[PDB]
Amino acid sequence: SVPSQKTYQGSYGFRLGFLHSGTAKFGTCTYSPALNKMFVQLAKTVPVQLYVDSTPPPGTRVRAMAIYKQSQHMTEVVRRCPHHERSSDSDGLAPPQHLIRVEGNLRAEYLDDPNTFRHSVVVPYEPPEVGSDYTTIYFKFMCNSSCMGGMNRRPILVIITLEDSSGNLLGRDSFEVRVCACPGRDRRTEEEN
Ligand SMILES: [Zn+2]
Repeated sequence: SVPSQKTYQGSYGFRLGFLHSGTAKFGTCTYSPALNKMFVQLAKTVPVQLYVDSTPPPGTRVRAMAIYKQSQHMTEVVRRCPHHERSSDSDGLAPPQHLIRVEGNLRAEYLDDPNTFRHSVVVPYEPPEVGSDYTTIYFKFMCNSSCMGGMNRRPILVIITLEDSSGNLLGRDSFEVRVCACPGRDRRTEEEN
């Protein structure tokens, strides 16, 4: 039951943006508009902006979930590699098995789908700060794209869904991600083609 990656702006005109780096330090991440792909370093904070034409209702939620981009790997759950999963770096908030974490949000839910077993993280939707037209969410990717036993060099797509309090779909957008040692080098290389 591979999750959908169909872009859907929906009633609120939901879409992502990667124009503002916020507190992310230079060299830790870079986004390629041409490839709609974010390149980031292991465990470094990466800001992603949410935009809506109209503010959604109370109880609206934002979910982030990763899936493999390639057809032959889509049915496989994206998870932490064996090596990083057994590492002791977290107390008990974000499960060691989850690739994606949200940073700086006291209301993050780390979920494991009871049927598909897929991992995702959800936070309540919050409107932009006064004076801004976007909402920033900081993510952290806990494995390198090259991690053996994990992503194992396979490209992934991060799907962001806007949902109501019951889980109904309100909007969807996505972007490819590569977790690597030098985001800029890989972005330049991939843009060559
Ligand atoms: Zn790993």
